Amino acid sequence: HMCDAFVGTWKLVSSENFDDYMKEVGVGFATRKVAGMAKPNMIISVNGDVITIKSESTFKNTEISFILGQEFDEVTADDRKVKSTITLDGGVLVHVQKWDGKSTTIKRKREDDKLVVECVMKGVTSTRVYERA
Ligand SMILES: O=C(O)[C@H]1CCCN1C(=O)Nc1cc(Cl)cc(Cl)c1-c1ccccc1
Repeated sequence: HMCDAFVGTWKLVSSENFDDYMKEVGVGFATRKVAGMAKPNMIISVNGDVITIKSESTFKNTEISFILGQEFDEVTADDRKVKSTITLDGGVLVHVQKWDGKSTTIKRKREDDKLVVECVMKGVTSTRVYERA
C-alpha cells in the first residue's frame, strides 16, 4: 500500500517554468518547443514491489519500472541515458537522474486531489500539475 495514493491515470493540466528547466537540463531548441506543447498522461501502477510509471503523449511514450531504492537505466523522453534511483521520502516519490556528471531531481507529491511534480536542475525549478484523468 506504499504508493496507493499515487496509483492511477493522471493528465497534465498546468506547467510553470518548464522551458527554463529543460534549458537548464540541456535540452535543445526543437525538442523544447515540441515537447513543451505536450499534455502527457502519467499512468502509475504497482504490482508487488514493482512500481511502473508510463508517460504517454503526442511527443513520446515512455515507461519505467523499478523497485524503490534500486538503481536502474532510463532513456528519458529527450534521449538522455541516465542512471535513476527512486525513493519514497516522507510520502514523496523522489526520482534522481544522473548522467554526464549532472543530476536532476523530480519529486511527485499528492496535494489535495492533484499530483504535483517538481523538477529541479541546479537553481531552476519547474512545477507540473496533474489531475485525475
Ligand atoms: O513531463 C513531465 O511532467 C515531467 C515530470 C515527470 C517526468 N517529466 C519529464 O521527464 N519531462 C521532461 C523532462 C525533460 Cl528535461 C525533457 C522533456 Cl522532453 C520532458 C517531457 C516533455 C513532454 C512529455 C514527456 C516528457
